[PDB]
Amino acid sequence: PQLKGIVTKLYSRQGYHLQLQADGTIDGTKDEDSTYTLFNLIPVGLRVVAIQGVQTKLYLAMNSEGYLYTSELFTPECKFKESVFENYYVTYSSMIYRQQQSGRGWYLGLNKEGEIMKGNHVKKNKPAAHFLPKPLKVAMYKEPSLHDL
Repeated sequence: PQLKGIVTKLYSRQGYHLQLQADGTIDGTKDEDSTYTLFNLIPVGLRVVAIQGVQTKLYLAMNSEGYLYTSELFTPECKFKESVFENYYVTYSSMIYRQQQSGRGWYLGLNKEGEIMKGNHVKKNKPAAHFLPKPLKVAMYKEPSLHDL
C-alpha cells in the first residue's frame, strides 16, 4: 500500500522515448514533451517493477506469445525484472516467459524506427533493450492489487 517508486520517462538507446498512448498503443516518440511518455515505475518485488502509464493508468504487459500490450489490471504478465546494463541503462524482462531452449529472457524493446518489438526478438545485449531512465520525481504508491490471468 505504501511503496516508494519513481515517476520517469524511459529513453530508448535507439533514440525514442517510450510512450503509452490513450488508446493503448505502445511505441516510441520524439515528442519528449508528450504527457504519454510519463510512467510510474512501481516496485512489486526485488528489482521487479510494474510499468504504468501515468496519463492512462494502464500497465505494460507481455503475453505468452511475446507481444507487449496494455493491461487495466495488474497481473503476473505486468511484472518486469529490472536489470542494469553498462552502468547507465536498464533492461526490463518478463518474469514468467522466456526461451524454452536456452532460458534466454524476453525483453521490452524498441527498434530503430521506434516501434515496439516482440519480447522474444529483443536480446539483453542489444541497444533495442536498453533504456536510459529520465526521472521526474520519487513518489509513494499503493501496492497494486494483483489479479490472476
